[PDB]
Amino acid sequence: HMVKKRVLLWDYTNTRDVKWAMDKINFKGPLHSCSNWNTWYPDELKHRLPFRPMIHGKNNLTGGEWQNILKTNEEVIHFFNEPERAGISPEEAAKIWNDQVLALRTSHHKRLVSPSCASDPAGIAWIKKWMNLVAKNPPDYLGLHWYGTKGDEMIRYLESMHKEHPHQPIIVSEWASTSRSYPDVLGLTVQLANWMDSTPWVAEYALFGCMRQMADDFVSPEAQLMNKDGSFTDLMWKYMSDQPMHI
Ligand SMILES: OC[C@H]1O[C@@H](O[C@@H]2[C@@H](O)[C@H](O)O[C@H](CO)[C@H]2O)[C@H](O)[C@@H](O)[C@@H]1O
Repeated sequence: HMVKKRVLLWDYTNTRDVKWAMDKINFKGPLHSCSNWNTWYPDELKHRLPFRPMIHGKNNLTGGEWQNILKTNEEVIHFFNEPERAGISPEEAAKIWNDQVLALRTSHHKRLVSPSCASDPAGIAWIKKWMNLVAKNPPDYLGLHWYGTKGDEMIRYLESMHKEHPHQPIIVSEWASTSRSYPDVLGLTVQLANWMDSTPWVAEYALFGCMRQMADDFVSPEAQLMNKDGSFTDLMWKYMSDQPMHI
């Protein structure tokens, strides 16, 4: 039986410059869903994967951005992206969650992923307090990011967050090796892909790096899933073609 819980992170820069790249995807592999950090739909997907709209920040709560969220036929919707690094307090996000985001479950019967905070103390403390404030109306999924070089350390973090918040499944909305050594990137990617596949309470995980330009200095050139011409790397090929993954 083919395990399929691998999210295709499709950065909006792909939609802008290299639409045609989406047709070079392998859809007969472990690829399961798609997301693009936005409310709007990447048309080049042509509904070949379930799409998860995201309410990225306070700028996607009004106008056309909110209409995109209200009118979607897609089943699962993400809340804020790393709100702790954008001046959104747990008090704030909780009061938005109750007043407008809740309606998407109670009325439109959508499943809601929590805000995906970073795996640093500030992020862990932010989700801890938010989940507590909205405990009477909890999210359907716990959203996590993880970045580092030690695969054994990502596992303990997921095991640690599953222990702290045991009442729903986990989605890893972003993750990658930050290692500048490719064998250590390939090594980590392959380890956790195979590990998360056979962990029942991990619903889906989303490998970062599918975009032409480097997102920032923090992430690794060796962990890129798309070359500068829009073609796919070997890491991307294996990510979307191989289950189990292999080095
Ligand atoms: O096996 C999982 C771990 O893989 C590590 O990379 C390996 C290198 O340390 C080793 O020297 O070479 C092999 C390939 O021959 C690599 O797979 C990662 O550094 C770890 O993050 C990971 O847990």
